[PDB]
This record gives sequence, C-alpha cells and structure tokens, in this order.
Amino acid sequence: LPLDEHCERLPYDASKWEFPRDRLKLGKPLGRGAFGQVIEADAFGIDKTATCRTVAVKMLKEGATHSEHRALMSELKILIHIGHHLNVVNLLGACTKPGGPLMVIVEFCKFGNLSTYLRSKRNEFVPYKDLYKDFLTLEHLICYSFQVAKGMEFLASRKCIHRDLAARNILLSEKNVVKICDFGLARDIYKDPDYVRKARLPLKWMAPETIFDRVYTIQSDVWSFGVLLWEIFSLGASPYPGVKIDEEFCRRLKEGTRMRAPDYTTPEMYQTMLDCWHGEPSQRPTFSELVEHLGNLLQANAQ
Ligand SMILES: Cn1ccc2ncnc(Oc3ccc(NC(=O)Nc4cccc(C(F)(F)F)c4)c(F)c3)c21
Repeated sequence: LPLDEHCERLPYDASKWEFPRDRLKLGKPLGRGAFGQVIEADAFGIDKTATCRTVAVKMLKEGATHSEHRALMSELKILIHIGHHLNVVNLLGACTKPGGPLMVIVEFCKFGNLSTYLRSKRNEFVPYKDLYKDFLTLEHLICYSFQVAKGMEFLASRKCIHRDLAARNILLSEKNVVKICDFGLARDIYKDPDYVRKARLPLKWMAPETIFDRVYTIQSDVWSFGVLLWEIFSLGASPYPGVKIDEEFCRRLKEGTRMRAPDYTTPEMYQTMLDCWHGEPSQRPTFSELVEHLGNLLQANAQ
C-alpha cells in the first residue's frame, strides 16, 4: 500500500521519538494557518546531551478538530517513514502524550521559506562575484535547485510524492542548505493567493494531468519542480505574471503555453524548466536525471 496515502498503518515508536513537553520552551509563531501553526521553540537536549537547540514545532491551534488531530499524527508517521536527508525537513521528536497538544518537532531553518527569502534579496544579488559578502549569486540559485532535486530524489526513494512542491514549501537553513517541507495546515490555503478555487488548489504549480485528471505522481512533482525553478530564477516572483488563473489558463496549458524565461536564469536552466513542463509525464526528466544534470550545471558555473 502507498506509504504516504495509507500512513495510518505506519509505526510511531514513542521510545525513540517521544520528547518531554517540559523540556520545550515555546516561543513566537513562525507561520500560522486556520487550523495549524509552526512555533519557534528552545528544546533542551533533543539532539545533543544537555544542549539547548532552537527548533520548530508544528501543532494545531484554535479551530482545529479531532480530524486535524488525526491528520497531524499521520504527518508524524510519514516523517518518520521518510527519514533523514540533508534536503528534507528533519524530524527531531514529538510530544504525543495525553494532557497536551500533539507536537511535531523539526530542525529549525533560520531563514524560513525560500519564496519570501529570495524575494527579499533582489537588491543583494549578482550573477558572479566584501561588498557582496552576503549577496546571492547564480551559484547559490543553481545550488538550491540541485539541493531540492536531491531532496525530491530522496523522497521518491521512500515511495512518497510531495503534491505541493513550490518555493513556499522550501525552507532555507544556515550554510545555504535548503530543505523540502510541506506547511500543510500551517498555511491557510483558503486565504492564500497561491491557491485557487477549482476546493483550493495550487493551480499555477500543477501539471495538466493533475488539473484535469486529478492525477498525482512523482512526474507531476517534476512539473511543479519546473515552476519552482522559475521561482528561484525570478528571485521569488509569482508564476504566470498578470495571467488570470481560470479555465482558459488551464486550456492554454494543455495546448502548450509556457512561461517565458525569468530574469536571472541561464539558458540551460530555462531549458530544464521547459523539459520539466513536457506535456507527457513520461517525457519529463526524473529527479535522478535532474540531480545529475543540475550537479553538472553547478560544477560548470564554477568554471
Ligand atoms: C515556518 N518555519 C520557519 C522556519 C522553520 N524551520 C523548520 N520548520 C518550519 O516550519 C515547518 C514546515 C513544515 C513542517 N512539516 C512538514 O514539512 N511535514 C511534511 C509532511 C509530509 C511530507 C513532507 C516532505 F518532506 F515531503 F516535504 C513534510 C514542519 F514540521 C515545520 C519553519
């Protein structure tokens, strides 16, 4: 059975993952939706003996019901199944004992979501480079792209699909490391511009077969990855500039309409975007192929 569609059968080994709520000092919110939220916190010795560590805690909030409670437990189970990889949100522990809220504790990614971050660095970017000390460069952008591909290749190896891949679901940590994540309930899709009534769906990131056939596969994730690449090389711009996301937009996508090259892209990266947007899912590159390709482009950029 699907590892992420039938996660209720997955194990939750409390002896390994349970963390005492009294060793968690909850702080300010990092993101909030209608029923869920992520809060910054200080965990004592969650990953290193007697060491304070800033972490992110995903949990529910006022408005949530038992259904969201069950959903959060499934999220915990799937994160345990997926396991650890440098480019995937890293689960550190959980608080599941009665008397308090269910809390999923993950590694804190200092810079938050990549979409917001990149959009904030427009005045701190140079293709190639003390004055530019903290400037982003093409190397950074290609590296982020490469890392997300690595994370998705890993996710695929765990027999899971993302279903909402986008820059808003990529976190940036220290040392230029990015991690794939899924805010889920910690974002209110019914109030977010990126989700449209079609049922709130991220239409601008969805492959044709997902929009018209409701089909979700790792190859539809590849299409989304292409849109993510566009977001990266546009430094956080919103996809399909000035385009009304309606029935006509979907029809045109089917026909072959694609976004033009973003301002900061290289010719190779734009071609990669177009490849990810092939109408036929089987003709789109696989994440393993993207890892190879992007790794080569990253190396080439250093030349
Ligand atoms: C908002 N925010 C700012 C800094 C920060 N650092 C870590 N996590 C954050 O928020 C989180 C985002 C998502 C999750 N959860 C999550 O990513 N679950 C999930 C569920 C199924 C699949 C996957 C994926 F790995 F496939 F993406 C992730 C989380 F706990 C905290 C942070």
